[PDB]
Amino acid sequence: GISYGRKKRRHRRRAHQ
RNA sequence: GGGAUCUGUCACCCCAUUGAUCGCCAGUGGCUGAUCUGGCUGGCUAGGCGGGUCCC
Repeated sequence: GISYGRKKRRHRRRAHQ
């Protein structure tokens, strides 16, 4: 029906770790 | 071999596409599926692997 996430269109951000 | 730190690599969450590009649909809303940037002053005693350093 509806996704749990509010938007969930961008993620991944830890290249520098 | 273990622990800590850094880097690289592999995933997740939130916000911005009235930030840019591609694809589908449509008169402008939705979809991250890919890449980049900003917020790590955000969550790594939240995870795995490799290398360097230090310690044992």
